[PDB]
Amino acid sequence: MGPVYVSGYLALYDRDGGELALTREIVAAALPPAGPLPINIDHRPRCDIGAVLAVVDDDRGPFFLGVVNCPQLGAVLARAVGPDFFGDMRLSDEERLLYLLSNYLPSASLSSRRLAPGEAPDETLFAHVALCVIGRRVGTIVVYDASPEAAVAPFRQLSARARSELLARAAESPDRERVWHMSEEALTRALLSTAVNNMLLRDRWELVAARRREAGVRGHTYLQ
Amino acid sequence: MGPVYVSGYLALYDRDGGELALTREIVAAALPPAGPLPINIDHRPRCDIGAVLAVVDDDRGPFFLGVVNCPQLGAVLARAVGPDFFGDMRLSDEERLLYLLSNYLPSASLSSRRAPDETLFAHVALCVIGRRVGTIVVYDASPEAAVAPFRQLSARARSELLARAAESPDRERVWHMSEEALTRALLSTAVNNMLLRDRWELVAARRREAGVR
Ligand SMILES: *P(=O)(OC(C)C)OC(C)C
Ligand SMILES: *P(=O)(OC(C)C)OC(C)C
Ligand SMILES: [Cl-]
Ligand SMILES: [Cl-]
Ligand SMILES: [Cl-]
Ligand SMILES: [Mg+2]
Repeated sequence: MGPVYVSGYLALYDRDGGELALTREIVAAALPPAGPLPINIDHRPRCDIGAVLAVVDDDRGPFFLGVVNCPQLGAVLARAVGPDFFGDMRLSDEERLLYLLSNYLPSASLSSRRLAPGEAPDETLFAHVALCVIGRRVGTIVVYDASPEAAVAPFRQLSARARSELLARAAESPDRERVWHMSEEALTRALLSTAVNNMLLRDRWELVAARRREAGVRGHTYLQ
Repeated sequence: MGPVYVSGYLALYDRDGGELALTREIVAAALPPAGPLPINIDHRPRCDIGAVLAVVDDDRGPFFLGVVNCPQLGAVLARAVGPDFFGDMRLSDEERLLYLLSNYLPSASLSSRRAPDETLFAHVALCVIGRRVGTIVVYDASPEAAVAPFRQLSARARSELLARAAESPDRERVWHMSEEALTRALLSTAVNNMLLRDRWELVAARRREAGVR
């Protein structure tokens, strides 16, 4: 086991309706987070598997870089797949993990505190980032990779400024070398929860492709 | 935890290709299965949650009725659903299990061994998509309700099915399983199906094939 990195937009300005929309003003008030934001699975409490290392206010929206480093995750995922799942392919442990995570949890969801009537946004606003199948906000696909620079590279419209600032802030996060241990039983439950809550979702792979387009990540072709 | 009943066609005559196709003669020789047919999740060993109570040779294909009686199954599925999934509904624990099973494991898959006789059929695995045409299942609180939605199931076959199932020795059994093992089996179902495209279209087609409305 070693750590893996995850990144993407947490929202895109002007791209959501109503209650979901995150405005430039809210994001400016919310950053930097008052404490580090954890990364959990499907908003479940007690199943943190990483932490956001940096959030940047890019021109198109707030963009994050996270680390996921739960030793048991690879084990639980590998035990779940049938014996001939990867066929003839030879892959490292790290690459199987990346493949399964990428496809089991291809999106992110930023969760915020519910503010009271007339309570102003501040740095306590953002609570956590949940990995999920489809986020409710436009363009909230994630990329996972074995290093931070590779995790962020696919986002073609991320500005260079914001990219540099992001990578710099992340390189000095307290959470950068942390490890999140969980029992296998707890992790298994957390992953099953994602499946059960998303079982009814229609057209999930077209929705994933749409999120990818919205984010500016080169679309996955399936024509060969 | 009263038991769960499950039913459906194990195959339809004249509808599968080659390796999957079951003929009438072969089916007639295979019934009645000469020992009880376990019900499991995805053909997994050490993962029995039920048994087939009867199979009948309906005009359209072999049709089964089973009982699933595994206390831990209800608990594992119910823990998994997020706190808003049922809206402002209040479901009983049994109605919730029925719903979640219905949608988590909507199909069945009959496995055999390799002259043909009553030992041929081995077990029935619950799954997301069965390889054979029309292998949807219905789950419900009684055998009557479990078989009701199959419009094309013959009255004769339905009556023979319900009567044999009412006499089955397995009808009151219980299958205690560890929550840990169950949670693994269910997670395996999700990971092995995660990449499946248009799953609910394939299920709707299975349903139409079985003659469910
Ligand atoms: P998120 O996108 O939710 C935030 C709007 C709180 O995740 C969904 C899939 C529940
Ligand atoms: P079943 O339909 O397979 C029988 C033909 C053994 O299960 C599939 C999903 C493998
Ligand atoms: Cl009849
Ligand atoms: Cl799909
Ligand atoms: Cl679908
Ligand atoms: Mg009913």
